Amino acid sequence: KRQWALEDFEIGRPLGKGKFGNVYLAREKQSKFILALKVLFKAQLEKAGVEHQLRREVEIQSHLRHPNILRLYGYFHDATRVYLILEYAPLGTVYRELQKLSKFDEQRTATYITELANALSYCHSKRVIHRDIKPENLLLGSAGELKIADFGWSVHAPSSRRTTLAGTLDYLPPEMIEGRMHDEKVDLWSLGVLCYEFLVGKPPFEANTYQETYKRISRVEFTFPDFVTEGARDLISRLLKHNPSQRPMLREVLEHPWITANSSKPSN
Ligand SMILES: Nc1ncnc2c1ncn2[C@@H]1O[C@H](COP(=O)(O)OP(=O)(O)O)[C@@H](O)[C@H]1O
Ligand SMILES: Oc1ccc(Sc2ccc(O)cc2)cc1
Ligand SMILES: [Cl-]
Ligand SMILES: [Cl-]
Ligand SMILES: [Cl-]
Ligand SMILES: [Mg+2]
Ligand SMILES: [Mg+2]
Repeated sequence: KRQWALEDFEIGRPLGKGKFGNVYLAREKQSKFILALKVLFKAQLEKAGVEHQLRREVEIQSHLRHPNILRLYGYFHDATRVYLILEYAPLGTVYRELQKLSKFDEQRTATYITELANALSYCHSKRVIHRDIKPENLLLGSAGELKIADFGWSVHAPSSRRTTLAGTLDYLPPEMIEGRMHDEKVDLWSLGVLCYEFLVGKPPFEANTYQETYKRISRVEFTFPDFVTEGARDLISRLLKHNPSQRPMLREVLEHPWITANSSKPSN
């Protein structure tokens, strides 16, 4: 097995940025293989103390094999940087698509939820929890199919949290923002937040401040605009339960009558 280095690649257009990741299109020189190179700075990793998160991201994602999960092929590093070799997703993020269209119709939404649930069913069969499902981490393949990415926060259940929360609370369940013990049911809550955001255009507990967002999440304070149908309301309300053990199994999501009636892809 290679043995990769920076000299092996021709770098191209920037694909996106994250808090740590700087991601570029790249072509491997001998084979002409097109891929995405996710670049991290060692100094930023060390100052933040998140080395263990990157190791998890690599070890966990590299061993997963599912059509709705982005491949990680390998990694390498030099004096200043770490490089992750990823599958290239040519149709961009679900985030960008939502910005373009404002809201998704029921068919598009049900289809994405099916693909998401299929992917998560596979992860949970290995007791892997993702913990950071949100539109900017959902990528699209050449056929428009959804692929879960960014495994930097992923772990094995059950878990406590040992690392500071930096960004948005918007997709996290009450047991996570309250810093309590949690399990695979965290991803089911996030799936409910996504289904609402796809249909409405914004997440259900969104607010102007951290402090009030925290309040809306812990008290589960959400309401529906008139256009959200009865079937969508039933599914979203089952997923957004304060008590995690009352959230449904992923098989129950995949077989929900609103999902089966509107999705264009089958359950796996
Ligand atoms: N494999 C890929 N193909 C296409 N675009 C990507 C790929 N990976 C990341 N991106 C873009 O780069 C952004 C940041 O990547 P991500 O892995 O989520 O980094 P971070 O860990 O910093 O959030 C994504 O939200 C997306 O816009
Ligand atoms: O500070 C750093 C720098 C590079 C890495 S790469 C890596 C290391 C071990 C491992 O088991 C998997 C991937 C991780 C942390
Ligand atoms: Cl694009
Ligand atoms: Cl987070
Ligand atoms: Cl509840
Ligand atoms: Mg990300
Ligand atoms: Mg990350």
